[PDB]
Amino acid sequence: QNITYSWFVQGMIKATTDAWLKGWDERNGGNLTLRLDDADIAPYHDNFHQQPRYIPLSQPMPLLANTPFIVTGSGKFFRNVQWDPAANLGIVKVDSDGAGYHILWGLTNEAVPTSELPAHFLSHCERIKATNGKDRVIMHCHATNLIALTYVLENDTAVFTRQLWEGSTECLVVFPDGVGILPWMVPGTDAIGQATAQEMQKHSLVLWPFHGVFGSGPTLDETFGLIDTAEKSAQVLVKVYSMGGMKQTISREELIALGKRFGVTPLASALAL
Amino acid sequence: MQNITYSWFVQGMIKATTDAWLKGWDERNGGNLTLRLDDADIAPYHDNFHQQPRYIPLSQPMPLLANTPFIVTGSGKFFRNVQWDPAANLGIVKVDSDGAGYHILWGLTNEAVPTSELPAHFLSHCERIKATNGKDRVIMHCHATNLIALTYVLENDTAVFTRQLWEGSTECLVVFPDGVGILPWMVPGTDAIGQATAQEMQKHSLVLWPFHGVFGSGPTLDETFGLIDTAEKSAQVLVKVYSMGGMKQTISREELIALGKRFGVTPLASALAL
Amino acid sequence: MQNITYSWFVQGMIKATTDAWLKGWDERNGGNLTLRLDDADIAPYHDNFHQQPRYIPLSQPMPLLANTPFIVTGSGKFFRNVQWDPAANLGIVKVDSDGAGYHILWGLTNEAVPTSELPAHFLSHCERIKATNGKDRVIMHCHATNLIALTYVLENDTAVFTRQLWEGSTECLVVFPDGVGILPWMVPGTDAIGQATAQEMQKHSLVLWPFHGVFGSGPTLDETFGLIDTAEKSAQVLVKVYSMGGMKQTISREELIALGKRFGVTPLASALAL
Amino acid sequence: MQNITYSWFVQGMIKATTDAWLKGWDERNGGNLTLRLDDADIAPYHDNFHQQPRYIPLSQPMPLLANTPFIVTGSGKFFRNVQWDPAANLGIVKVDSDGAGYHILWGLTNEAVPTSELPAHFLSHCERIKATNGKDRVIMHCHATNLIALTYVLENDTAVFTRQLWEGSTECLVVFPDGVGILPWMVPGTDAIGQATAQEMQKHSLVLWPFHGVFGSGPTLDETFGLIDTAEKSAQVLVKVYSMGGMKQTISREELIALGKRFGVTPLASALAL
Amino acid sequence: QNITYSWFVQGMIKATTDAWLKGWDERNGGNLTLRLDDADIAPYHDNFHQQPRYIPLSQPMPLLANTPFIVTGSGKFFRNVQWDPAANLGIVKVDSDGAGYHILWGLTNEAVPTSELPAHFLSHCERIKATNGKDRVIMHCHATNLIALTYVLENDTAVFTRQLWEGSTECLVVFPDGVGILPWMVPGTDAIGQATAQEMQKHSLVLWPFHGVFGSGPTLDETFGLIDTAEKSAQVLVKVYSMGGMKQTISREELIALGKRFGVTPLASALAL
Amino acid sequence: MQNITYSWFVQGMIKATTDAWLKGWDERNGGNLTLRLDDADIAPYHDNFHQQPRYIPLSQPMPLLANTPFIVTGSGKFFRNVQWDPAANLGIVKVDSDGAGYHILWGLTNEAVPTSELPAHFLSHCERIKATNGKDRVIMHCHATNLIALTYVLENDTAVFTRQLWEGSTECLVVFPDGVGILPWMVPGTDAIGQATAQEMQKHSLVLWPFHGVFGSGPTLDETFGLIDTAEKSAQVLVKVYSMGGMKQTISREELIALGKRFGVTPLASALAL
Amino acid sequence: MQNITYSWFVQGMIKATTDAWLKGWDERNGGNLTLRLDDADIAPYHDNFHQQPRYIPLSQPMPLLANTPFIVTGSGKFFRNVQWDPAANLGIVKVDSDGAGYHILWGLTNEAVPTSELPAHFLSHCERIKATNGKDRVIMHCHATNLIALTYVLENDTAVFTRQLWEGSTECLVVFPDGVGILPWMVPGTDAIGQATAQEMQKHSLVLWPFHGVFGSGPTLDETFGLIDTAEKSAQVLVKVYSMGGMKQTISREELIALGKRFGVTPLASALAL
Ligand SMILES: [Zn+2]
Ligand SMILES: [Zn+2]
Ligand SMILES: [Zn+2]
Ligand SMILES: [Zn+2]
Ligand SMILES: [Zn+2]
Ligand SMILES: [Zn+2]
Ligand SMILES: [Zn+2]
Repeated sequence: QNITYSWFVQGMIKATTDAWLKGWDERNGGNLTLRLDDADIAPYHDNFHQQPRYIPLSQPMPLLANTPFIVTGSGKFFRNVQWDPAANLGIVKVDSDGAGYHILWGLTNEAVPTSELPAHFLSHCERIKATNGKDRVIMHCHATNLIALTYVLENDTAVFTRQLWEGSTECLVVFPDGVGILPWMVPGTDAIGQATAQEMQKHSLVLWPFHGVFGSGPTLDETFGLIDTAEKSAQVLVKVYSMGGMKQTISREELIALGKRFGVTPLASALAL
Repeated sequence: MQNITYSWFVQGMIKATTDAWLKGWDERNGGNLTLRLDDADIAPYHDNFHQQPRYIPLSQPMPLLANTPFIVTGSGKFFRNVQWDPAANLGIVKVDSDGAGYHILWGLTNEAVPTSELPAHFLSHCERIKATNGKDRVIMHCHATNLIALTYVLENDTAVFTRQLWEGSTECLVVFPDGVGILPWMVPGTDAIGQATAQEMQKHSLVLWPFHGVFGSGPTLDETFGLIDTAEKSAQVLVKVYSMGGMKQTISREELIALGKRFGVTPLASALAL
Repeated sequence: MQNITYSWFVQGMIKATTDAWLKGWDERNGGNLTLRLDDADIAPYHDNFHQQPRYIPLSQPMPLLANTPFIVTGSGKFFRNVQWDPAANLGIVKVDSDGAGYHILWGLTNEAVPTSELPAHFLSHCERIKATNGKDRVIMHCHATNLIALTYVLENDTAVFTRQLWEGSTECLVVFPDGVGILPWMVPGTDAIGQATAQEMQKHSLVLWPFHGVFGSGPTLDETFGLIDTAEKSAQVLVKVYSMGGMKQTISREELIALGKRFGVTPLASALAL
Repeated sequence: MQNITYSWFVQGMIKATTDAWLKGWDERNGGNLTLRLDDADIAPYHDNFHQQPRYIPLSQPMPLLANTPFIVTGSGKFFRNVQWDPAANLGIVKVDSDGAGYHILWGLTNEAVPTSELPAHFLSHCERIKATNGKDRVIMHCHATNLIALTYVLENDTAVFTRQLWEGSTECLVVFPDGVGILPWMVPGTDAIGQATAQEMQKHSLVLWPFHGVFGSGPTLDETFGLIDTAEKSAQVLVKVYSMGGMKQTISREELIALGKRFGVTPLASALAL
Repeated sequence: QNITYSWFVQGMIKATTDAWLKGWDERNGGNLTLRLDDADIAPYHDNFHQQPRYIPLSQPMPLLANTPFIVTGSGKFFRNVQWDPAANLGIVKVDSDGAGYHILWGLTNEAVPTSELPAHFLSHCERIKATNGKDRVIMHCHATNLIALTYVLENDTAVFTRQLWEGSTECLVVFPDGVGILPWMVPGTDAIGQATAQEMQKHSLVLWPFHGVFGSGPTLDETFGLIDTAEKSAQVLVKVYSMGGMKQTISREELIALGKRFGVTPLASALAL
Repeated sequence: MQNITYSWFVQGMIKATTDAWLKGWDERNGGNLTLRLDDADIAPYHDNFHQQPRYIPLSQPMPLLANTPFIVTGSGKFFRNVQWDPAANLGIVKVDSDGAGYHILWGLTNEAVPTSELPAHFLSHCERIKATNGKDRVIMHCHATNLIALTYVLENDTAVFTRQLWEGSTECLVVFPDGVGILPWMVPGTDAIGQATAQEMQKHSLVLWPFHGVFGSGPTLDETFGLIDTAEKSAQVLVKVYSMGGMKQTISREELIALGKRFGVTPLASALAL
Repeated sequence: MQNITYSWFVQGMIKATTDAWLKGWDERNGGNLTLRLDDADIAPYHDNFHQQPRYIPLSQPMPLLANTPFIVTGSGKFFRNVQWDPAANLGIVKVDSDGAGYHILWGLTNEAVPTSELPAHFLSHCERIKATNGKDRVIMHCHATNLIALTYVLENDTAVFTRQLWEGSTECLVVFPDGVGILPWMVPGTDAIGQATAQEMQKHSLVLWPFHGVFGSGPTLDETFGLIDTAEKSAQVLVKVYSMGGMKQTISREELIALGKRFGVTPLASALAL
């Protein structure tokens, strides 16, 4: 027994580690939280801290009551997770009345969860309701090209979504619900956590202008691939725009044709363009 | 008997897909790869085959591939995961006696099935077999980043595109004198794109799917990979060049022709005409 | 006793220099890194030390650093080889009682010496110790690709450059609110450049050397690395943005202020006027 | 005695070709590398050579090479595979007593041969031996992505190209003061290009092949590699800069001259006129 | 990438760790070696040491040429493997002519492979030939009861084997080839490595009087279970003998009946009893 | 919908098997466990069922269990591995409309099948159902160490054995007044032992297999586990006692009878007679 | 700075005491453990120390241990709780300049004190430092179950007991060739027992206290723990063997000699006569 080999800890190491390599998380940039089941961490009750530190939650979140999550630490470097999981990751369990959580394991050296926790938890609640409990991952990282594009594209859900679909055939099917865009906002605040969550209701992908992206999915790999796909399209777009813009592209009709062949319903406002 | 995951072809598949992921050509479940094998290759591993092989109707009869085994990437599988769990992302399939379908002999575990571009692959294999008299054995599809970008700026035309790519790196003309075919954008994973791609495979070993990716054929894994990598390298150069305002000079026609002669290769005419 | 190569500082030096290399910031013998340690750190490895530590006189006295040990990268050594042979590219040195020089206690084998820049480093370590009440312990120089590029494109003025870098990534303002100092181009390795850099270190933890690279200071290897990585990340974003025709929108002057407040950090005033 | 695979030179060849691969400079069979050894190096492994070393008549004799052994990359070999199988992609060859040919003492298995360029290499080694009093021992060719791109945008003229590259990174002037030679595009593999490259090697340690790649000479593997990496790093910076609208500022003429003086190196003068 | 999460390193941590808990490996007692394929360690060539230490092999073993193994270290405590794999485990590769091996990874702090390496490698060769390459694991541990029994039972392959089969119905089928017994022998010597190997030819389980047991199997879990089964029978026997011996037991006829039902051919000398 | 591995019964199975491994009652693939479920239990998880459920002929018709689902341990599976990979060591099976066989709805992945003691389990379930009017739902087999040892020293006789076990711990009489049945040694995994065990299940909820293990039935996982654990605890006491030379005193008949009356339970007569 | 609870010594103390508990060697407040550290070890945690370290006079002066720091288990503390709250059951103490006492620098909270046996410990640390030229740094006392049992059965004579323990596990002779000392039963906690134990420590690294427990010395926590664990393992084997009627065969007197030779270790002479 050594929780560090559990599926979820290994999963967190792989996600963060890959994100590092993709160059989406310099310094302490980015954060990741995964909703677990008591059953996942039950085998390790003796691997936890016997003196659980408690931390009041920024605001009541009863829907996540008695729920455990494994999270990245605040000020922690994705690049270091793999070398010292316990020091950069932590397993937390929200009390019986969503008022706060206890740090069951990790987040050693008086470390604490990521500063975007409010944003994460709020998005989780909304994604739970929207996906009937399916989605279990919330991921934030500074996808280089997605970031760049927010300085050139009109920050509008529909047009941005439309550009991203055109940037890679695959995109319309991976995220038919398009991607939401918020106006720039001071980070780590509850004000921004709610805005993000508000958007998670309609999209599984949210962009933070001049900052990064937020993604939700059922598993680590599905979420990672979600972002990687959007970011891949963005990387293509950046090149294309650098070469002077599109000569031709995927047509509206074609996108609709694509949506049909895969039994998926594309965001309407994006198809209008 | 050595487990089949230590076979040369399984390791080959892990290597190609993994290198492709590293190159950044296969995000999410993007890209797929299929390799035609012989009975002798998988014959030693009968003992690793599933005991109730799954059978899957084939899109259309392909008698030319009857009783032919292939190792293939799975549907919705991530190239990035092939190394960790081969059996879960790769599968060895065998086309029945009348090219009507195939059995999944090994892998593609947990209800997984072959790639959704299978029709396109098998179709292209048949042509590449007829076109290379059995020499070709690999069909590879991946989202080569620059090649993709270029399809939004260059005239989607075989000749033009082929020409630019030759200019983008001296060896391109020798690695792919047959030039590269370009199809109009097409809803993917269908037979429609399968047929079209195959039609093009008759004339070229390299085919581009606008706003999507590239398709490559070759005798071996490394050759096929190198084929794409060369086209994609040229594309990477071109992208930079176009971003800097375009070519000030380049390889001339006389030179491309001089290049073709020295390596005893016959360059696609329409491409040289430009 | 656990060999010194497993110490947290030798491992830290390998990780920093290696990551820097993987990032493309240290071609050939480009870049160097020095970390100030404490006796309690190397004391445990008296067994791995050189029986007869080579001593090298410091051109100019560094008494304020008397008795202080540092682990440093060597001269002409390739960051890419640090991991290959730590002792051969790294060395632990200890400044004597009156800062007249230092003894090479460990590593720096086969007659190797610290970076020819130990002076600029030591000079900066001083100003940084003063500026942070002993907090900063690392001085890092590397050829951050994009930061370098931007120096050919942006006004080499601490304020303007600083504001661009803050706009290029929300986090920047909070990680380096005192902005980044920019020196005019200068012949590398000269006392002139060591003095200029140190002058800037009194004010900024990040200094740029036009058409050359960046200089960073921090309390720990990861902090200093992350400092540079953040500035370089913002630079990478900016380079793309400028390549696409410039910013359509960005972080407002106001908003940066709102940001500085939210993280109770005070932003370099000039970068917020212009 | 220890297997030759763990030799300093075999390991060096793996690391150079592998790093080159990882840099994206050697797609397919692009690039090649040769290193001149001393008998003393290979001596310890006399028992690792083939009992009946295959001899191979050299195109034209080269008495200055007579008896000198080299470890070289193979023909049609993929740099990316050196890692997995050195013996199959590398070979140690020894030139006879009158430099009329050589014997493949080790490696180059499965009937593989040296790069179909040993002659361009060997010819250049000769000039470099005379130009450096026997110091340079390596000739490296690779498809440096950005250097290649720049040849489609800059005037393919030694002086101007050399000047752009010096401006692209402060240490360039110091690392290659003799500048870089630029040949007009030419059919690779011919002897004309072998000749032309060699004539350029007398003046420069760095030569560019428009729309193809670069050629480098140096004393050690890491040096030669760092030579190219530095030129290529400068090119990478330049490509970004040009993509953002050209230089606002840069290193001045006086400054380069100042830089040269300080490092006791004499900058190629034509590159300072213009 | 971090070899410590590979299947085999995790496997070595689990085997040693379980052995610890079973109480079969105090101090540095016990050792474990697993034969790998280049393909298993190929993904990690950059996780290895760039300055491979070499160690002449006690004697020529060409059959294991170019073969990599992950092994426990000499003087290492099974109980510590899980907490510091690299320091207690090492991946070694035997040269092209079975003369020695290079320490590719782990065995940090100038540590080296287990002192029973000769015994292991020799047994491996014999198990390779006897199982047509199947078996890949050689495990040595101080199984408490198996050890005790060697002070009370006649140290004879047949009688010992027969007692162990009677001690648990399951035994005859798990190890029909019975278990070999060597006379006591000075340990860590080549003299004892050959004797063990000589026995591995006929049995997959070998006992070292007043010392421990040696087991071979195709996988970590199959080998571990092999020993655990023998040791379980031994634990039953010890209790039974402590209560005065067997009143009744499994008959010869019954053992033969058992051998038939499972399509296995029981060691003849053991069935004679 | 919550994955089926988080269902109460799957977690229950992980808990029982894991606790059993810890208790040292299930080495190698020793032991097996089966739990009868209702349609409502697995009804919510239809979406986790395999899409081509495997069907397996049943040893003999068991109409009494028609359309009845069970979660079971796999054949040759190690209790110790259930926690790590439930689906690979556990399986949910459903007996078809005429008790002729079952479908593996979920789990028992990778060609795995139910335990080899299945016949015995189902047979015992049918009797325990008839004997407890549907109350019992669990059948558990494990190699309880002491119980096993005792079968080599005590007269293999229901009454005697039952008596000793009651004396071995006061609560035994109340936990299992029906006493424990003992079968003669029998080749395992057959129907022969399946039938015999079932015959005994009619009279007892606890059955011993000389030189092998124990079989237990109960309404729930915990109760069934506690049943065995109590018998095995008594056995553990007895073993110690016998090792110390036997009982000096013990619970008298009058006392056992007094015990039975207080807890309104009727003790197996033959056992009290002794 | 990384909190001191993560230091290698605090973690070591948790692991030792905890394993000891899991083994059943430390019921209630049974057992204690002390480890001699060096300044370089705790120096880094001056931040976690008590601002006003409690000082406690040592009954008798321990000048030879002046200025020496030790991490120790507390008085009345339960080994089972060490992990639960290190600071509450462990403490780091430092002996003053003239060994007149020590200051409790860290831990030992809520008015807790070192084990009432710090004296016996300190006394033994001295003799062991003398005996091993500063090598031994750990003194461990625990109630090893089987070792305790054997003291009621074997002759309490260093030689006889030592020989039994060597016979009980091949490794024993090499791990403790100087044998184990046996004292007559003695009231615990008395200076008499501290002096007797120390007397024995001069000769053996392992000492037994009839009807009580064992005392061990070693260079590291793992070495000392493994020392005891080995002796206790041999004891466990012996207990079983004696319970089955005694040895039928064993390691011959001769063979033990052959063993001592093979590991170039010299076995306690008396244990080999008898
Ligand atoms: Zn962020
Ligand atoms: Zn595709
Ligand atoms: Zn520099
Ligand atoms: Zn070339
Ligand atoms: Zn042993
Ligand atoms: Zn059984
Ligand atoms: Zn005590």
